[PDB]
Amino acid sequence: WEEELEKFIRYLKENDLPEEEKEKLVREFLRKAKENLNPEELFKVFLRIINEVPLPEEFKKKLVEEYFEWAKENLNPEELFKVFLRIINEVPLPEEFKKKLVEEYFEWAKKNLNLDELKKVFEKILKEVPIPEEFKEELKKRYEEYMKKRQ
Repeated sequence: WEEELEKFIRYLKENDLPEEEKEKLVREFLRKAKENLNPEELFKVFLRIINEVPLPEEFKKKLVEEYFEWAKENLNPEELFKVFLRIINEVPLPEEFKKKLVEEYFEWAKKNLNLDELKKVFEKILKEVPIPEEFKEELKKRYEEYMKKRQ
């Protein structure tokens, strides 16, 4: 549906629309593609909207939380981790909010992965997710406290 979104991005851009009406239309499109697209195609559209459409920054944060919430509801562990990495790397987000996504996904991994999958996923986060080393130490300590509770 790349032609459907191309006509949609041109549709919103070609009119001086108020923020609220532009927000409901971005939501309604990301929800129509949420019910019609697979998560890979849905993310390709998701990047073009945040990038191109002039939205408030807090609304960019909101779209990331809404799409990541659905991503925690209709995605297998592998494709959710791929979507999570591309949000961190390709979506322009503040660092504190990126930390919030890492902790948000870290809680999802606790609820949906065994100890080996959580172990492999955790190592890929410390190696590929751009987070401060002080935050990496805090995550490594939270991970230790969680592993001690297993025993």
